[PDB]
Amino acid sequence: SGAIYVGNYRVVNRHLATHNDWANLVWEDSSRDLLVSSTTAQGCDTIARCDCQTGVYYCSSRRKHYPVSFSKPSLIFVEASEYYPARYQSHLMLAVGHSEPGDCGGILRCQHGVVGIVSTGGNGLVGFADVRDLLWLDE
Ligand SMILES: NC(=O)[C@H]1CCCN(C(=O)[C@@H]2CCSc3ccccc32)C1
Ligand SMILES: [Zn+2]
Repeated sequence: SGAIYVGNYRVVNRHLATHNDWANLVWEDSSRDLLVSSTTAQGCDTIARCDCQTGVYYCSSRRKHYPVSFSKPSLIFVEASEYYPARYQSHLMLAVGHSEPGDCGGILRCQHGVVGIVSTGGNGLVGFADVRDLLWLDE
């Protein structure tokens, strides 16, 4: 679990969105596993606007942060789960690292701010849904 709070927005994994996220929906994309809802309170997270390929992510199943090198956002084939059929997930970045069910929503950050959130795992890999292209989060 986990979300990004920026301005009057909350960014969560679409498969973990609550009834309240859907009732205050701003934007959602099943192909990215992202959903953004509006909030009454002001958020203070900073979103990176960069092309970093190194950063640090939070892994809740280890209560630890890990440094990682990650691939550029791309279309990656993801196996069927209870939330989605087998499909290509877009804007996904992979790194070698630990991630298991319950780790989605962990923030990946570089020196410029928030890069994305954990969205996939297994096999000694961890996948992050990129949010750096969502320039509207800052306006
Ligand atoms: N973005 C998606 O399509 C997600 C939806 C939830 C299920 N997905 C996983 O990757 C899960 C949880 C993250 S960790 C993990 C480790 C081993 C096997 C599977 C998983 C795919
Ligand atoms: Zn950066």
